Amino acid sequence: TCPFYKKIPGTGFTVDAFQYGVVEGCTAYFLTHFHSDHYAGLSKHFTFPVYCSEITGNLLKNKLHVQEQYIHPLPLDTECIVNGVKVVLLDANHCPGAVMILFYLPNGTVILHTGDFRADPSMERSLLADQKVHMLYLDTTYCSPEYTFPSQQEVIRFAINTAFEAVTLNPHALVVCGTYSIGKEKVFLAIADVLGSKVGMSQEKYKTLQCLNIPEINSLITTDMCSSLVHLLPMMQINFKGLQSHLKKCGGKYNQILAFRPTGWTHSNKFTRIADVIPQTKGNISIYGIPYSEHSSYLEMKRFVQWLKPQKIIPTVNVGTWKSRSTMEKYFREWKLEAGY
Ligand code: NI
Repeated sequence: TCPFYKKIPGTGFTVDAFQYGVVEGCTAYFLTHFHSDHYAGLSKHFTFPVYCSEITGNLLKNKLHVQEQYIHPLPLDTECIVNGVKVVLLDANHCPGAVMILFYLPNGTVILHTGDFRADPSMERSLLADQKVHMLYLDTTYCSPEYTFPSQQEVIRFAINTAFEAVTLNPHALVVCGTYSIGKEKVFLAIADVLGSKVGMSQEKYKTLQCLNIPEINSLITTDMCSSLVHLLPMMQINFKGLQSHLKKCGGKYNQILAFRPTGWTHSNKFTRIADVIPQTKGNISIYGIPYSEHSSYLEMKRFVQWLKPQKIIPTVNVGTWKSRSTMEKYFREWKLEAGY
């Protein structure tokens, strides 16, 4: 059965609630983004209206084969009326097509659902600036002060400089980047751009990227692996065994692999600086873990919430343990006492 934190009170609406069968009273199912924990349950046999961004709707049609008549794409930054209630979709700074949803309830209550997001000061000059928010349904993935990581720009500068150095030293080195979902495309696009290459990948991944409305994409990617010196592989193949196997397949074109694993936060963040990160190496293979996050750090989260000043917070992540829930409630009260709302 559907948990309360996926329901929008005073409406017929649910958010990211596709794995519960028919939810009683739900007239429109919102999907914030195309990540499997959030779309879990959707298939080609789903027969209720789904409301989402254009990019998410492209993925629903081409990858999940949801039929067109049930997909309702909405433009961003635009007041829309759904089932008699005003909504706005805002960019979540997560993966391609990811949104936050503002609901303007008939009784005057305003609710923001962040979906998954990476809070940013630019959000303080969206349509959120214009009115008060009573209830915040919040992506609390990294809601504890130990969760620190660099900006996305610092992490990409590290990856560009590492790849450009290695390949300039050895023109016969291949670069490989792991992937298992949409998001984090800047990692492999930025490296291919510094190396003057397209990015090579499987037909299935090419198909997915062709749904994302990325400008000039046809100039940036390919299914011809032979022509490319940056390859994408499934994240599960980013280990010494998988990479050896891949180098075999390249027919002696290359004699070295430099590989990147974009992770979220890892405990090595509590000690090391990005500048100081080193790889794991075995022979002619090296593997870098790089902390490229598409969720808020603790500090980014706290700044957003202290700016927005909501009357009530409903967490949407880490809700399964009493210890997690108590920790998050303590920080919410700190933030509120510190800022005075
Ligand atoms: Ni996500």
